[PDB]
Amino acid sequence: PAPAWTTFRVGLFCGIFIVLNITLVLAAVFKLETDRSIWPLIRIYRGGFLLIEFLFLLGINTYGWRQAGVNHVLIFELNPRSNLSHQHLFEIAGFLGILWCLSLLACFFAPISVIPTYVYPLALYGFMVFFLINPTKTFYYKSRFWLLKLLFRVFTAPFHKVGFADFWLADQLNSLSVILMDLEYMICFYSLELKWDESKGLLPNNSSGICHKYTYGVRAIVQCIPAWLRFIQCLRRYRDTKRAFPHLVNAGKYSTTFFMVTFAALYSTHKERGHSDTMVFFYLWIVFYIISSCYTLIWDLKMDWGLFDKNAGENTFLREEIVYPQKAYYYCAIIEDVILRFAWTIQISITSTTLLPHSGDIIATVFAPLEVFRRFVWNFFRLENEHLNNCGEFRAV
Amino acid sequence: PAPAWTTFRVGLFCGIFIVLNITLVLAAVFKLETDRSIWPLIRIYRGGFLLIEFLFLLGINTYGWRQAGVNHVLIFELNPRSNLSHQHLFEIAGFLGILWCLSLLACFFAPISVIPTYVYPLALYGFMVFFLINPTKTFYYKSRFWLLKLLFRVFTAPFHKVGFADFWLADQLNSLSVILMDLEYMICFYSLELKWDESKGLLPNNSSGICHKYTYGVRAIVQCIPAWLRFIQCLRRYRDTKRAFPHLVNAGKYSTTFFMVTFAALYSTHKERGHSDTMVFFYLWIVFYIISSCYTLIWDLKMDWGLFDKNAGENTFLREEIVYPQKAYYYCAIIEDVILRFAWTIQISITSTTLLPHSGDIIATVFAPLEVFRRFVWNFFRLENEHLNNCGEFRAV
Ligand SMILES: CCCCCCCCCCCCCCCCCC(=O)OC[C@H](COP(=O)(O)OCCN)OC(=O)CCCCCCCCCCCCC
Ligand SMILES: CCCCCCCCCCCCCCCCCC(=O)OC[C@H](COP(=O)(O)OCCN)OC(=O)CCCCCCCCCCCCC
Ligand SMILES: CC(C)CCC[C@@H](C)[C@H]1CC[C@H]2[C@@H]3CC=C4C[C@@H](O)CC[C@]4(C)[C@H]3CC[C@]12C
Ligand SMILES: CC(C)CCC[C@@H](C)[C@H]1CC[C@H]2[C@@H]3CC=C4C[C@@H](O)CC[C@]4(C)[C@H]3CC[C@]12C
Repeated sequence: PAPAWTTFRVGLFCGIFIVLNITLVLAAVFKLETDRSIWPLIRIYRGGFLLIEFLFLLGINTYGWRQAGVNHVLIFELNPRSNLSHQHLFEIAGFLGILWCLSLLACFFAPISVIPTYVYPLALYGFMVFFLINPTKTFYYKSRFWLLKLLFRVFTAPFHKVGFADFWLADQLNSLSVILMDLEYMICFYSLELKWDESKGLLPNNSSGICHKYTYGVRAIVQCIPAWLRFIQCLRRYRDTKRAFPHLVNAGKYSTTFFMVTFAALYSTHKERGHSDTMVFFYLWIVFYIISSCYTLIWDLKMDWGLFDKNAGENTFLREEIVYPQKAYYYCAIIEDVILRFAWTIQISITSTTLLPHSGDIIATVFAPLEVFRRFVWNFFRLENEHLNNCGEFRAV
Repeated sequence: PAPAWTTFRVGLFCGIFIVLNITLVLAAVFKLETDRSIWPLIRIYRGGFLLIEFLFLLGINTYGWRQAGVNHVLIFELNPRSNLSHQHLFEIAGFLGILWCLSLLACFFAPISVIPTYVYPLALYGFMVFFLINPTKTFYYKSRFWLLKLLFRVFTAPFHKVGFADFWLADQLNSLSVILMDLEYMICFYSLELKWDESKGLLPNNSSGICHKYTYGVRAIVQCIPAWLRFIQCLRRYRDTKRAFPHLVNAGKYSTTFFMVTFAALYSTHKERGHSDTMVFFYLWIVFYIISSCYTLIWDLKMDWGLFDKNAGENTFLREEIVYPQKAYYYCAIIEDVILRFAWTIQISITSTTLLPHSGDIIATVFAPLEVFRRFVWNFFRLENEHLNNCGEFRAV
């Protein structure tokens, strides 16, 4: 257990965060002009929010692995004597949340001299970078170095051998692609959409512009960076092991992401010019996003977790040896993993008709956190099945 | 050590309290009308503030006794297996501070329907009562019962035998008499000064009234309730032990409080009628408040702590066996205890000439909080000397 002050700091930051969030809500309800546009701020802060909300759930994941004898430290190939318990993750998440809440509160009131308001969204992320690559031996220097080595080995060519940490982080990126998109948005917005002379330009000067729409495919390209990484890693694992089934079908699972993304982007772009087969590119997209979903869903239950097993009839469609205490848990997860993997059926269908303007954005940002929550649920069973089945073949018996 | 969640709650409440205090400061600077009077609110909330600030320091006192082998549990005659560590006191103080900050913030903004603003100052204290006498077995039921038994044995006649807990609490009340006065103020103000029909009467309807001045001696009487208790307890100890010196001189030390209080009150009251010898009742008061101070100061060093000892020349005017690690500490305390026991020399002298209106109140409430700090310093050495000298004769060898 963390000796005496890590728990105290966890509580301190958790206590500051709640009241800062309530102050944020109240200031948003009351002291907003409701005259100029408001969407750029949401699109810029959505990334930081669902990153802090990713760390806060990874903490609970660590706790859940520890309290069930999973032995995750041996799986990840981590140093046995030194490793981060859940309290350190809670504390880092709380500190980043305090910084994020402060930087967002500083744009609503904007209590400051002539210096503009568009500095806080930048500076915040600057800190989030200058805290990660800090060369000094302070603020978890033993952790960020391993994190950066892993992130470099993942974000690169298949030149490196694939281990469980590489695959795990590359897959976590796959269900986290809103930060990448919602960082390219900030870059492209500060590039050619913000007039620096206006000291309030962070909120646009009217109640649109070419910043978000799929125009030159840059957004469509960045939509699947992680899919590319996982595809290439599966190809490399096959090249090095020559067993076709698992890794080839895995790469097939990710190719559907390429297909769905390109079809959706092409349909959305041809809608503008009013081309002929806008009914076709709308249909075919829906086809791929269907099969892709199925191609993923089965793989989450058959190969990832391994629940629908032939034997273990007493456990009623579970494994023969389960770890977590209460069986009912699994069942709910299944239902949840069936719902939240679909995800995109309700929001395209909510947008059947033009109910209101900025129809797309509001559903898009209410589903991102549920997407990152599905990944928080996925780990509990991926790591568990890895513990007592070696379904990945990383470990050599 | 508190197992896992008491430290977390200490941190949670400490984290909420800081930001609530900053919000209080900002709302006081910005959203106050600066048109009607503001003093009743300060006089009503001063008591809760310097009570929470008393508990928060008693926590550190407990920690300091524990970290020096004082064995305070045997001194107070407490149950050895069950007793409150410093974390529980920190947590109670933090919870009360959150409640107080919320109740004060609810009067500045007053965000509410037609219900008036003068309810929050009442309800707060109501809770502080309905949390202390709670008959259920919840929220430290083992502590408040002993506290109430002790408070009943102290607040009564000399019919009860005097033990160390009785003397200690009765003496702590002596340097805490601002809560009593600043509760009688609330009572006398809600009695005949607040027009209930006005839904903003908590702040008076103008930019005075007979509520604070010494008029019928009620304030002057309540000024020394604790002095009466300590005087009577010393008399009882003498009656039961027949040793004249310590307890008789002790009672002499408290009689000077009666004298100083009555002289000050009589002078302040005769100033109004413009009687003849207003120069005399101003002089004589100053005399008593002088000797009283000395009568206390020596007793804080000679008999209470026991520093100016004949032997122990190497320790340079300290005891022969000291407990606390660093000697220098003692010296500062002495100087501090020489300054803060005087206290009333700067404040009357700051009021030589009419520098500004509400001159008396501002110094009165800026020194209330240091007076309670002098008592936080006094304990560190009173209990220590009790440990290895038995200077009180409670313990029977
Ligand atoms: C505009 C938006 C852009 C924002 C840019 C900022 C980028 C990141 C912001 C802050 C970075 C987060 C802080 C770094 C997290 C450290 C967590 C950590 O150390 O996890 C490792 C942990 C065990 O590793 P140990 O530290 O014990 O290793 C000691 C033995 N070698 O092992 C674990 O239990 C696994 C946990 C790994 C956590 C992975 C966190 C990665 C999140 C970033 C990826 C997505 C960003 C695009
Ligand atoms: C308008 C203003 C009016 C406000 C009215 C409200 C009045 C009080 C408000 C809240 C009361 C505070 C909560 C009660 C404090 C409990 C502290 C406590 O329990 O201290 C006792 C502690 C050891 O006792 P144990 O609980 O371990 O006993 C178990 C073994 N029998 O022993 C210790 O270490 C000594 C600590 C004793 C603390 C004394 C606190 C008393 C403060 C109140 C006196 C002044 C009020 C006028
Ligand atoms: C229905 C939707 C909202 C969610 C349903 C599934 C969620 C709530 C369930 C599924 C998996 C569950 C986790 C499964 C395993 C553990 C470890 C156990 O030792 C403590 C509970 C804990 C930490 C559970 C927390 C709640 C949990 C996440
Ligand atoms: C000069 C004024 C403001 C104050 C000077 C005296 C104060 C600061 C000194 C006097 C007595 C000191 C305490 C004496 C004993 C202890 C216990 C020790 O194990 C830790 C430090 C601690 C807890 C000290 C805290 C600081 C202290 C209160």
